Amino acid sequence: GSMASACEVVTGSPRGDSQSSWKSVGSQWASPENPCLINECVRVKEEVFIQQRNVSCPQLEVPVCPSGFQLSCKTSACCPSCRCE
Repeated sequence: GSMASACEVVTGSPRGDSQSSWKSVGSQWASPENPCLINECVRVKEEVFIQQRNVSCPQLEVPVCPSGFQLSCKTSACCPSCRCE
């Protein structure tokens, strides 16, 4: 068969600074080389591949908080995210 239950993640600079490591399906991470996107290793019946999907983040609209809050735009990944402090 030679069928995988894990994906081989190898991403890095062309110099050979790429880190190849196996992630079991169900693993998600952000694209390091590119802008930010969520690479979701999916197992579809007997097919196992990396699904290139975009990052999940909230709307840029201001969350409902009482006057006297501090709007804090702060996110870990490439997306819009502002919370009320």
